[PDB]
Amino acid sequence: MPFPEKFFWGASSSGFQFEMGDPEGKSIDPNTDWFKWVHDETNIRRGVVSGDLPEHGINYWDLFRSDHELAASIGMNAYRIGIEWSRIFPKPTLDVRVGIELDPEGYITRVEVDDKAIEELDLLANKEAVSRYREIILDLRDRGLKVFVCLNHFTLPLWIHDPIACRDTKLKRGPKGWVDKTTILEFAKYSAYMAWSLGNIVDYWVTFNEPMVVTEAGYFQPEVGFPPGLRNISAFKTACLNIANAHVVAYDLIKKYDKVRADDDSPSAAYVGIVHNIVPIKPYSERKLDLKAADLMNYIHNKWILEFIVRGKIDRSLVGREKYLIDKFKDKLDWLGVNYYTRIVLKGKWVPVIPDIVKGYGFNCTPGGRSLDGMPVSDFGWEVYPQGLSDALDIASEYGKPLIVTENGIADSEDNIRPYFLVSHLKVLEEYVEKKKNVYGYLHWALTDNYEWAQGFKMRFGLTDVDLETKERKPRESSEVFKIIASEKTVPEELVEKYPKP
Amino acid sequence: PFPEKFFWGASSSGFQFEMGDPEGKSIDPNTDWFKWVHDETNIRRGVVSGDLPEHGINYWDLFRSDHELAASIGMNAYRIGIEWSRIFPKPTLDVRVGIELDPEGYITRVEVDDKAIEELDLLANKEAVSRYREIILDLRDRGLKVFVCLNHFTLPLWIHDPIACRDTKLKRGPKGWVDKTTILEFAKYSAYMAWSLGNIVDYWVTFNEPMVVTEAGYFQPEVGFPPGLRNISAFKTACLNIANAHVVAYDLIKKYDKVRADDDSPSAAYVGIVHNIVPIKPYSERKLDLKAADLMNYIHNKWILEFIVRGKIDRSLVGREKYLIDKFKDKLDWLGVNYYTRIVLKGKWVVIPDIVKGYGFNCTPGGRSLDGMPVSDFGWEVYPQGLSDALDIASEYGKPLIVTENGIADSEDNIRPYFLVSHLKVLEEYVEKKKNVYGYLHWALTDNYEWAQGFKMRFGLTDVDLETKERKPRESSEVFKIIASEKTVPEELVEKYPKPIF
Ligand SMILES: [Mg+2]
Ligand SMILES: [Mg+2]
Repeated sequence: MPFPEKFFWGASSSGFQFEMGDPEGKSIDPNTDWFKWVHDETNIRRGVVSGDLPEHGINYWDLFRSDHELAASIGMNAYRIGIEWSRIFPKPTLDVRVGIELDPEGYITRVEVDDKAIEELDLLANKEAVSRYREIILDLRDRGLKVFVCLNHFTLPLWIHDPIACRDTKLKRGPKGWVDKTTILEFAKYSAYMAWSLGNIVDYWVTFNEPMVVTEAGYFQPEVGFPPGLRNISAFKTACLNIANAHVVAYDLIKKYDKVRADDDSPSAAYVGIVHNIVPIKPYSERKLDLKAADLMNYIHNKWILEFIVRGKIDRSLVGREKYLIDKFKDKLDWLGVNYYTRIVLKGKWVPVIPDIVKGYGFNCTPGGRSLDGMPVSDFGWEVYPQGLSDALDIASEYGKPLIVTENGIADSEDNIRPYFLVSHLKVLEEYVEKKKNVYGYLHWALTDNYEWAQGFKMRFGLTDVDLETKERKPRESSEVFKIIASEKTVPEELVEKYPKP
Repeated sequence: PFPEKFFWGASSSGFQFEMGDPEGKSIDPNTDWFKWVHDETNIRRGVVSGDLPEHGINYWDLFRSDHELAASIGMNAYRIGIEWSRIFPKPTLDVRVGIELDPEGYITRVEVDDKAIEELDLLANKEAVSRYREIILDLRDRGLKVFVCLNHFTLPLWIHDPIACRDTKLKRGPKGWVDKTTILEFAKYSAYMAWSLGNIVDYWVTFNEPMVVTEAGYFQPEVGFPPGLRNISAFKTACLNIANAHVVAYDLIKKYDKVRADDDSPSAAYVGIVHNIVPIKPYSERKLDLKAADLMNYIHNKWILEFIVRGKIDRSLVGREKYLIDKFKDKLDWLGVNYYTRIVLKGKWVVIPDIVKGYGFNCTPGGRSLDGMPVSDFGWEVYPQGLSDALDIASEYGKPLIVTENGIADSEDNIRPYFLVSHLKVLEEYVEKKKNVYGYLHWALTDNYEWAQGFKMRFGLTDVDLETKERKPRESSEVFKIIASEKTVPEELVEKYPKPIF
């Protein structure tokens, strides 16, 4: 019943949301699509982005040793960080020539990064950024935290994706990001170089964080405020295929250039997974329309990418009307990272059918209010639905890979829901681990407040409050709730009594 | 007796009346006040009541039966508020507009032209516009002269984040009336509403109690208003900006409302302002008490009328400066007078006011004042003679007067009948001797959400049951019916309702 002794307890972070913020300004990375996106005049006036700027952030780039000690002090034994591609290669790697292999239908089944390609990439990489990430990773290991390294977390180098150019011309001029197959080739070089660089201190790799968010938000949901903020159906399907293609070739390249077991316990020297945000879809009724909309949305967001990278089954229509198998894409995943925040309740609409989305549940509730199921609601308007964690893991379990909960958290700047959020969700997780025994860790989002993308700093996810002026960390009560659960390896009934539904 | 076309009616606001729908499809979460009353810190510290506007009386869906109720008791006029946040839930800052700036920094022109209206129409929530159009049309169908208030305290969250302002002491926003851009955006909103509603609306009100917004916002935190700061610098700036916003809105309403909905209206756009006038009684005839009463009367009652009637600007708010802008003179067609009670004060040397307890707004709720008068549930002294004194202060500026608010928090309805009879016989005497008051709007028709106090303060002539939303008229609604329908206070009624012995 208690969580197994080796169960991972930690937090997740990303480069763009954490790193910048130093007082002297020396650590600013202006060379991402997201950096240019949040500084865009038009985006700011329109309310597409918050107007907050990442360069005023919490300064994880220089303060990482303090945050790591904070994480250890509350019983964390694991931690995920993101590497900013734009930091390693501020200037294009397009001139390193590299052998490639193409499937009949056009997919890249192989990017031949050899010794000479590594040498040329070593001459283009920012040695300063590499050594800092090494110092970051080594500080985790020194404090006894197992390191998870994510290679891409939304942001792309500006020479890979200029979102203002893509938006203004509707993808006539670029660089076009994941719409362009060239991005697959460069991401493959970047992945190979990082595995060669850090393979001796990293065993748990992640290629992409929420790749389906990058594509949906970038090309089919402009309301969410992501670059390039278009609604182009063919560009959405192309980016999905390309980013899924990129994972496969990076998976093989990481396996080639990471042959060192940093930890003797690691299941292999290069244990490569993907972080995927799973949303349990709940049909509003058992009517045809509602059931058909739920099935379709579950297929596109939850299942489509996993059929690609685990089964090798490609559906270029994104709606389940086509199946094309590439044997070389089969079983290209070692473990799966499950991000869960809340569910979606949907209706089906006659059009063929299209999701409607019912309000009062899931992602569409009254901020600070109560959902129609009697659950508290975050500052983001998100329903606290702890049972959905079990639903999300059941969907993930279909693909037969070991699971880790890589993100789970709440926007709550005053911390009056987060303790119950931790107690209720970890109760569900504890029973799930004993029952199904295929989940091996819990990574909370996050240790500290950070820059919540298009929402800026006004969404506070941290177990620790951060004063943006002084960069001072002030742990919240929920950090103690986390400490108790992680240290005692169980959810004590005391915590269940003390933190009921607020 | 009152003249034949004397206005008998009531006033209301969007935030205090609209929400309540059980589903509830009408929830407007995008105001500073919505986030303000849902704030757990405010609720925990007693800043706000803990009651939520989503559980209110649902005037948004039930307006037809409330208007029939109003006409049922002899009303011929009704003031409603438009929620800016409902019309423009997303920022309008990218709708570019030419502006003119006085050398002292005041915005003298906001060039809302036809192109600006078209772009604003692309952003407006057409569902909200049509509902307000329905509410106004239903009022006309019952012989109720419509008064439309453009702003009644609440602001869009993209205009004012009161938590960010409070937490950061105005270092992070958006900052509402502290920021001059609010004037520009309010000007665009006023121009759009005149364009869209001008053929059905002739009596316009820019702001309801603007000095209450700034005073309670930036110099009186115990009132419980957002952002709950005390900051005289911000108090001055907000006073100047909201007065600036009235003048430009006045000019743009008259530009885009060229249609006389009623052929006997004074003009196509009769633009007024609703100002709460507090008769200030010095405690004694000493210099200290007289100097403090003069200052208090100047800052609260007179300062903003010096701004928008005479175009005289006082940057200090204490009578130390004098700046004339001819572009600002006579920017007012009529003056709505809100009167609730007086203030008795002393002067203390620091000369600032020292409010004498037992009179006016500072009595023990449900008790007796030191002048022997009944006291509302709010702790407000019932002082009907102050109505004549408040209209005297109003009369100095040479504009037609309408009593736009007058009422009492009295859930048991044991004082309201005397309150009604006594205030209105004072008003009747004033009307025949001064002949410059043309209406009486009671606050309010039904119980509503009384801001920081929630539903505890019941001002309605009609009680409301929040479980079923059922309206239950009080005895005092019959008193109002008799007085309004007979166009005089029958001496029978003065006998029935004398000043109670407690
Ligand atoms: Mg390794
Ligand atoms: Mg008109």
